[PDB]
Amino acid sequence: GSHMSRSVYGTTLEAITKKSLYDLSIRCHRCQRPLGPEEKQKLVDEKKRFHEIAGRWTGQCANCWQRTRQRNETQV
Ligand SMILES: [Zn+2]
Repeated sequence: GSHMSRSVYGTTLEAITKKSLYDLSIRCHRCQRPLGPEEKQKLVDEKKRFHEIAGRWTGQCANCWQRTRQRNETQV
């Protein structure tokens, strides 16, 4: 609803958003597509924050991000 750009942790989502990471449809802010399981996990895994705008959550999907790591071999 009337919310603003806020970045919080997964454990904070569990309480505020009141649904677990796995269920909660968070989009990649670069793709506008939802995050898969590991992609949601990567943010909590690598200790990133999820970004809310107007009560809509967004993050970054590993689809782009995993491959954004240069020290990942040319296979995937
Ligand atoms: Zn993406």
